[PDB]
Amino acid sequence: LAAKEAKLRDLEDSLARERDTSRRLLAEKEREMAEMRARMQQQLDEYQELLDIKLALDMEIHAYRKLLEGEEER
Amino acid sequence: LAAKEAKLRDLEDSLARERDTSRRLLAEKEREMAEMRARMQQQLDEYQELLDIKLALDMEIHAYRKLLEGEEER
Repeated sequence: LAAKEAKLRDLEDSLARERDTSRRLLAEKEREMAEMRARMQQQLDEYQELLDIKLALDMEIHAYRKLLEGEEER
Repeated sequence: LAAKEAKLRDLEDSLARERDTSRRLLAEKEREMAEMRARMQQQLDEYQELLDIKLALDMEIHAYRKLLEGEEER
């Protein structure tokens, strides 16, 4: 037990340290991923909102076209 | 060294195992995050593409308005 009960101490220190480092790092990654997933959802919602505006404009242009067709028809 | 050179073996086994588990898990998280960042970029690009279409439609509607104003003006 000359260095055996001494090296076991240095093992448990660095095992505790690795555990701490990897769990804190993982914690950061999950926070960052959840922030990413939230931004992505908001972005899909804003796209859908723009698309609805776009499709309504397409319909207005159809209507103006029809009025113009009546005007110019020979 | 009765159990001291024996428990040091069980320490290095589980330290090697923790290292392996956390590094493979981290690897997955980074792959997943990079996939997320790629989708987010594509999504911002598609939004910008829709917005440009939208703004062109706004201009066409302005133009049709002007034509209609000339038609109806008293």
